[PDB]
Amino acid sequence: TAYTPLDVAQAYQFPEGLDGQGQCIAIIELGGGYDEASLAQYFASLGVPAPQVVSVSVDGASNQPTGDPSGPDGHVELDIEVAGALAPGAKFAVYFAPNTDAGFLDAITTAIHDPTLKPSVVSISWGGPEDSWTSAAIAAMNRAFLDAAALGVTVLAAAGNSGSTDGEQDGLYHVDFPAASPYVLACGGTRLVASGGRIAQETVWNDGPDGGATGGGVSRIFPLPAWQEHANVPPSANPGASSGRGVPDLAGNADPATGYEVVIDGEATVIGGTSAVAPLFAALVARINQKLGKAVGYLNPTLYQLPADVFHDITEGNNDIANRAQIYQAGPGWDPCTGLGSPIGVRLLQALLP
Ligand SMILES: [Ca+2]
Repeated sequence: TAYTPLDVAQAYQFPEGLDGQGQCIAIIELGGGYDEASLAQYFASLGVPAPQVVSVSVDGASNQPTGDPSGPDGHVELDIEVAGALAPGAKFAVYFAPNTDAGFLDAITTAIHDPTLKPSVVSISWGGPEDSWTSAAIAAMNRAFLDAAALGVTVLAAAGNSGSTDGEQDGLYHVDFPAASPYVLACGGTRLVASGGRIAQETVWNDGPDGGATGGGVSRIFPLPAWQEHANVPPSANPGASSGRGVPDLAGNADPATGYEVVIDGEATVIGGTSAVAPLFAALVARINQKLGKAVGYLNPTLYQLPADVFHDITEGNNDIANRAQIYQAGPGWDPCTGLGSPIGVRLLQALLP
């Protein structure tokens, strides 16, 4: 099982007749580059008019594809193919920074403050466990995301591809940063079975430690936000059971087993990860911005007050890949695997309309 990005947007009922025109989506990259030949062939094969793609160098880094499809080129082309396939009217600005937290910070503030490209959306699918970040870098990052919220820019981040432990074996549960930020729309991952625009079934992405699984959990750094106050977020499963910001907010297809068809450095292939969901929803927000005639910005508070039928609730599975305790599990409403669920594009747009 494999989908084009178009088949996925169809299952999530993205609003038709909108392609992101007049909008600029920013995409953060910390390594590799994209092969233009790949994009050219991919977009055409999908029937999509070649989108404008430009690179911006940050802290001396630049677009540098190595040709190795199994390298960071794959991260980069996945970001672009998936989003560019779904908002091809939008201008894509890809910011390349050194693979450091200072570079990542700098690429994000470069994007937000861009006086020329002024992106209205920032797509992020890089990060790490919050404990791997220093308190100072965490604080700089969060000022940035707040700034973003003040400028009407939406910021979206993949919640992780390693389950509730996010890759650590220090025997604790952890969420990823920057999705853990309250000012970031955290994107979880599901397993999607769909066709002709109707989802047949959608469960938690979890293919074990070998296969990867959706990030999700309870932030140990940030306290439960006011707008999450009655979303049924639990305390972390970690002893002490501190309450904290629940991750994620929304979720989309991320299971490589029901994966995305893309072309990485010439080779046809199928990928997944929550890495595909931020750019997928980045394109949804850009289409919605076009319709609105202005950037929607920071959506987290809005999302949590929308009626339930704006989402496809995910209620089965868990995102534990380290033990059999099923920490965390899906269920009715918000859960620490899939958050509010998958959005139903046309209904989110209708709620956002005057
Ligand atoms: Ca749910």
